[PDB]
Amino acid sequence: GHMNLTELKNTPVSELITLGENMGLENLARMRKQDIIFAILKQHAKSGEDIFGDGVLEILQDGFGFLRSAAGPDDIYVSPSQIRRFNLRTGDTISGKIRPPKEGERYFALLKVNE
Ligand SMILES: [Cu+2]
Repeated sequence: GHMNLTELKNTPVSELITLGENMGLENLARMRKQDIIFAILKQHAKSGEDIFGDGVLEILQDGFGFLRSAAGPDDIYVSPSQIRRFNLRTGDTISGKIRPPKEGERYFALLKVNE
């Protein structure tokens, strides 16, 4: 539980490269900051550990939502069933356990609200 995507984005890149290289992640030094972060989370998620995220909900016309930073690629996807089961509304500030995209998916996704 100490890795939170919002906190990682606010961490200086030199500390991110150190963490990543310590995890055995090879040459993060050519990557953009956002990509180093993703790389770390994906690798860390393979151990079964919880990882967290947070943002401001916006519900789109199809019924799913994103948690926005209060830039797209790190917006967190929120399914229709989660919005309706937990009564989440546009503009709520949400925190929860997230998961990396699996194959076919493009965005990190909310796993559990309210953690
Ligand atoms: Cu942790």
